[PDB]
Amino acid sequence: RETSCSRPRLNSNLDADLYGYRWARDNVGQSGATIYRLYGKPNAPELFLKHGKGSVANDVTDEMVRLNWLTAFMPLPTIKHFIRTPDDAWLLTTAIPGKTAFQVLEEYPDSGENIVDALAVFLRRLHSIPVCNCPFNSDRVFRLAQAQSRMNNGLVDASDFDDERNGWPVEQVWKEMHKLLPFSPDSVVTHGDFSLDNLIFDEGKLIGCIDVGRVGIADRYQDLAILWNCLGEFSPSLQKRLFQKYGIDNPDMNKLQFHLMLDEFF
Ligand SMILES: NC[C@H]1O[C@H](O[C@H]2[C@H](O)[C@@H](O[C@H]3O[C@H](CO)[C@@H](O)[C@H](N)[C@H]3O)[C@H](N)C[C@@H]2N)[C@H](O)[C@@H](O)[C@@H]1O
Ligand SMILES: CC(C)(C)n1[nH+]c(-c2ccc(Cl)cc2)c2c(N)ncnc21
Ligand SMILES: [Cl-]
Ligand code: NA
Repeated sequence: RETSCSRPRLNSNLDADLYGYRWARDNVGQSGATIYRLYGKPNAPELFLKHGKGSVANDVTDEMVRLNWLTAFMPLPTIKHFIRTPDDAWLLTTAIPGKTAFQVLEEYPDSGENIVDALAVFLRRLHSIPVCNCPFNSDRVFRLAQAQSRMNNGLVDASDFDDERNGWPVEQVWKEMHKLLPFSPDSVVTHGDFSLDNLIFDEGKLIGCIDVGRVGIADRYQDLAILWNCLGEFSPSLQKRLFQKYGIDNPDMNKLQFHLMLDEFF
């Protein structure tokens, strides 16, 4: 049953949301989206605008729905507006004020221990979300298939491997990684890119996380591995402290190595 109706309309287009901001172009970002910072507008918060074209549009779309879901549970940027056209995605979010964990670690070297404890506690909060809440699958089976396609499509950044794999052909990382399998299933809600760049401190407090496009159910080491790796630029004591504060007695080196190798593909 269908009735014939009149012509309705929408109330908000992207143009009005952008009035009176200064524009800046930041670096690429997780999956290569163009990133704009919107600032310098009186009585209006700093915003971020992400624009993905083609394949990258899917990544931006993926980030949009995860922002939408996860913000019910954790402090995340707020979606102001999102647009999807056939070859394009635009995602406008409110900025989380402050500096990245990386920035604060460099500016307050003596605060490393407090920074790691905060990071560990925040990660525990994230991991405590019961998986029954989460509609996203990011498990190793799913990620391995993503990794395979990126390799096969010629997309892996072989110049950006960790030092222990510096100069390895992508195919060698792929083969060697498969020797660490299988290992015991573990499932928690994960961030997916839990680096020092993606946690935001303001006035000495960890107040939020960003770049949530890889969020979903996966092994907790997906997040522990990536952060552990980042802390490796700073000190082995901070690396160790992460696991200690988190509450793990004997870091599973197999799972650790696997998730570090897996992230080489992304
Ligand atoms: N390609 C896009 C991705 O590029 C980076 O990810 C890469 C890491 O940076 C690499 O590691 C290097 O940088 C770390 C700090 O990030 C250092 O601790 C480490 N010792 C360094 O070797 C790691 N080998 C691969 C991983 N794909 C971004 O983080 C990620 O968001 C983005 O999507
Ligand atoms: C990339 C994106 C849009 C997720 N992004 N990036 C940043 C960011 C903040 C500080 C620095 Cl120094 C660099 C980036 C950021 C933010 N604060 N709030 C929300 N999204 C942010
Ligand atoms: Cl793009
Ligand atoms: Na929230």
